[PDB]
Amino acid sequence: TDRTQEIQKLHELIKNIDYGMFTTVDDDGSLHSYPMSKSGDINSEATLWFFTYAGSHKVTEIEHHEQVNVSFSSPEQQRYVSISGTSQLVKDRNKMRELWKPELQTWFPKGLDEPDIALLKVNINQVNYWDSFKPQTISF
Amino acid sequence: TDRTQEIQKLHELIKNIDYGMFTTVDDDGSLHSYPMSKSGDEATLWFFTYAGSHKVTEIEHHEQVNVSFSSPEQQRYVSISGTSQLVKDRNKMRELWKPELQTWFPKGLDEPDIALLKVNINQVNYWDSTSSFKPQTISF
Ligand SMILES: Cc1cc2nc3c(=O)[nH]c(=O)nc-3n(C[C@H](O)[C@H](O)[C@H](O)COP(=O)(O)O)c2cc1C
Ligand SMILES: [Cl-]
Repeated sequence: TDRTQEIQKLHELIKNIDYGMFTTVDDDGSLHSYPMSKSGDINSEATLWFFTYAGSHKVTEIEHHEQVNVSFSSPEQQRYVSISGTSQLVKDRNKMRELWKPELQTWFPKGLDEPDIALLKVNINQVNYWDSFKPQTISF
Repeated sequence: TDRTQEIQKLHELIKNIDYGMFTTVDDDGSLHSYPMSKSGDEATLWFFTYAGSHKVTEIEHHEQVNVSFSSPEQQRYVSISGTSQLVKDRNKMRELWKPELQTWFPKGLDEPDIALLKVNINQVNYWDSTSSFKPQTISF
């Protein structure tokens, strides 16, 4: 598929940008953004994965408004990426085991035995990027 | 007071970051982000735009926006929640114009469709080396 090519393009775009800004909309219609660093590379599935505490303030926003945006800004590379998609909180044990890295101990002291540890998944719908003015678009 | 101070911290935070990612919500609930060059130095941000742009149509139905500023090199990530409005004031444009903007506005202030977006800031959330990267908040 050109799906493979699109997922590959997205990988090349964001692989070197460790933190993106994850934006939600809340009940009042306000938009809040949060620095987030994904776990794992994109592959096959056009899905991004992030560890979180289930009680993190962003989680209730995402629960009530699943449409989100994650942006990646790289002045180092003169590159800007807007990823629109839907996000859900999951507690999928297999995906957590797959994505866990010892480094996460700093934020999750009990590791996967933290009672409130969870994942935010982002199902990518559209990517717009600037490598300027009008973006290039990838639709998934 | 504390207010003028808060405005000063905000100034410290974004003074040396050139482009932010400007996020809006569309009529279908989806969120889209766009790189924008910030102009000028009030708890207000200003950006040049084209009045016929899609982002303007978005903000006309949903005025709440977010502007994020990120700089790994400066160890800081800033989320600015505000409301945006289209401004057509030629004096303010003159006041805010800088030569660098000719990249996206070739005829400069003689562009027939050039206008301003004013962002009234409601809340700033930031993560930086001063905060040991734990979330700090300023509210107006
Ligand atoms: C780094 C950079 C700076 C930009 N600055 C502006 C700007 O200040 N104003 C603007 O309208 N577009 C700017 N753009 C383009 C916007 O990101 C966007 O693609 C464009 O305004 C069209 O958006 P629209 O869907 O609202 O029509 C910039 C693009 C880049 C890559
Ligand atoms: Cl990736």
